[PDB]
Amino acid sequence: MTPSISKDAPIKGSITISKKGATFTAYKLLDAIKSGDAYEYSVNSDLKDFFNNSNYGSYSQESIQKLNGEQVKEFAINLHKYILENKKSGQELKDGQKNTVDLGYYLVTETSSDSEGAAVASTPIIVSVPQVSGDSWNYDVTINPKDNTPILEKNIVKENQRVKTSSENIGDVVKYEVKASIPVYQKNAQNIMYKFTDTMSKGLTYDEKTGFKVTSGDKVFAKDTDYTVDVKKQEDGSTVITINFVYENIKAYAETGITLNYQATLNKDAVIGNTNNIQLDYTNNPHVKDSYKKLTDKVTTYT
Repeated sequence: MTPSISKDAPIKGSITISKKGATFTAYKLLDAIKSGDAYEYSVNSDLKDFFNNSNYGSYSQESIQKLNGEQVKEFAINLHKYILENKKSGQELKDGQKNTVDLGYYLVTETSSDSEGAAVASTPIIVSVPQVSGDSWNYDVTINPKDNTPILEKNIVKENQRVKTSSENIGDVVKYEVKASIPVYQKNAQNIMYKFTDTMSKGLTYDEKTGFKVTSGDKVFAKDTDYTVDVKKQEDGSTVITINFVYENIKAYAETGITLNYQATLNKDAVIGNTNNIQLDYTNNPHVKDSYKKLTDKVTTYT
């Protein structure tokens, strides 16, 4: 079942996607051709050899519009892979404006290295121009990024409360809690970075013996299998703690995120604040080199 094509029907359409700072690229997989009262589809010759190609899932032209939602993701993954591996080029889209394109079936991917805010890259979007809306054909299509947005918080734990400023005496123990999202990426992403860098000011002594307790829900992760801890007391008296994760091992736990529990003790150099800074560096776009974002937070303990 499919709406009729009109006499006033454009030979072109448009794609609009909004995501500040980002750039998406549209790859035309199939040309749409008006044939009688419907659109028929022919393989775009730049990409024709992705089809019936055992190296990429052996999809036939006919396979496409027969696919369900979960098979589409697999299909889109294989096609994105074909595009990257055969150095295919596409049409880069201007953000938040109509981009004139030919009628056809498109894969749209986030190709920019950077974007605004904290979101990681979108997963691929398959889109048809035009598309069926109700009992009509829409030629100016709008699509949404399929991404996610991590949050990060560092708090001081005291009196069974989460606070951002504490008041202690020298030698007292300051208890810290970091809560952070685990971002998710397309199924086939590799070499994901998920790395915390914590900086304590000189008036703070990282309690190495208590160390880090890394959890997600009921799960407790294991030092030197799931994450490493590297401690560098700096010349200026501050401490830089690097907690670096094997993303693959925490991926299953994205629903509940990561929680860091650790401690320090106010030492002689206490300031009459004593700051704990946390930074999370994470992969933005997993299919471009050196594409990372950073979240930060901080708390302060006074004397």
